[PDB]
Amino acid sequence: AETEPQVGTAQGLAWTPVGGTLLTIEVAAVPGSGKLSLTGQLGEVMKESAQAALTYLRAHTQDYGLPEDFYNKVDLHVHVPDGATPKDGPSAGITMATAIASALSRRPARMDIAMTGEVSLRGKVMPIGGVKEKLLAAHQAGIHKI
Amino acid sequence: AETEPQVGTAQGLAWTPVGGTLLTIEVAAVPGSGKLSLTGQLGEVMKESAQAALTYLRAHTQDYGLPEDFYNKVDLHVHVPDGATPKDGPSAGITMATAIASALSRRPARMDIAMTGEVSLRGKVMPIGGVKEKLLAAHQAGIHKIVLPKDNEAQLEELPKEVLEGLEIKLVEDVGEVLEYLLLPEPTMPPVV
Repeated sequence: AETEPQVGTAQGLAWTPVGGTLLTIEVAAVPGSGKLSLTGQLGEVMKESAQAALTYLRAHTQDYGLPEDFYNKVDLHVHVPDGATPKDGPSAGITMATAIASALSRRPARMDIAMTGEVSLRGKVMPIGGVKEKLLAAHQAGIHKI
Repeated sequence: AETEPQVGTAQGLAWTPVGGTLLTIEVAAVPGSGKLSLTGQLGEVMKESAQAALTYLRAHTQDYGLPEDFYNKVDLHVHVPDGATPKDGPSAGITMATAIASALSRRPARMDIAMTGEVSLRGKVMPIGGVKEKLLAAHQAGIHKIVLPKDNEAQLEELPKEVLEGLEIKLVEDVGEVLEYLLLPEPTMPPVV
C-alpha cells in the first residue's frame, strides 16, 4: 500500500487463480480536444466499464465540481500499470470512477482504502465475484478499509 | 557506442535469449497537427510505453521548458532502428521519455549513458527484467555509466566483481531525475514552432 493521498490515482483489487492482488489505476487529464486513451493491456469489458464511468460523470457534472465543458476540451488517459500483464473484467468500475473524478476535479483521492464494484450508467453499484481472495489480498498489504 | 551528444536520440538496452544488445531510439519533431507515428516494427506494449511517456510530458511542460502547445502544433515520429527486427516489451520507457524531451526542448541528450526502466503515468520508474545481460552488453560496447531503477538494486550482485568496479550506476525512482541527469542544460537548435 501507499500512504499519501494522490491526485488521479485509486487503489483496487484483482482476482487471479493463485490469489488476489492489488491493482492501481492512474489517470491523467491534459488539455486537448476530447479523447480517451486506455492503456495497460486492457480487455474489452474493462474498456466498456471505463466508458460507462465517464458517461455517468458527464451526466452529473454539477454535483462533484467538475468543469462544465471537459468533454471537448480535455484528453483523458487511463493507464493500468504494469504493461505486459493482460487485465479484464467488469469489477473495476468504481475504481475508475473515483480516479477519473479525482483527475478532473483536482481533489486528491485517498489511497488507504481499497475498493471494488461494477458500475452502471445510472451510477449504481452492482455485485462482483471473488470477494474472499480480494479481501485477503487487501489484508496482507496492510489496508484496513474496504 | 556513440560519443557526441545528439538531439532527440537516446541509448537504451535490450535483451534477446542470445544476449544483450544496444537499442537506439530516434525521435523527430516537425511542424504539424499533432500525430504520433511509431515505426521500426514495434510491439503493442512498446507503443503503449511511448504513449504513456508522451502523456507524462504533456502535463509538465513548464518544468522542462517544452513549448506550451505542442499537442496540436507538432507531429512526432519515433523510430527504433533497424526496420527489419521486431521489438517489444515495457522496459524501454524512460529512454523514450528522454528522446522525446530532447527532441521537443531542443536540448542534446548525452549518449555515453545507457538507461533502462519502465515509466508510469505519474512519472514513476518501475523495475525491469534481465539486468545482467543488459549491463554486460553495455560494458562490452564501451559505455561506463548506467541509469537503473531503485528496485533493481538486488539484481546487481549477479554480476562479476570486475564489471561492477568499472561501471557507475545511478539508481533513480522518478523520471525527473533521469531528465535532469541526461539532458545538457543549453538549447542548441532553434525550436520547432
